[PDB]
Amino acid sequence: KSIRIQRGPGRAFVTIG
Repeated sequence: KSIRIQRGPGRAFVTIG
């Protein structure tokens, strides 16, 4: 389980695993 979520203007969310 390894997620990749970013926050802030022009930021997208991602998830891996």
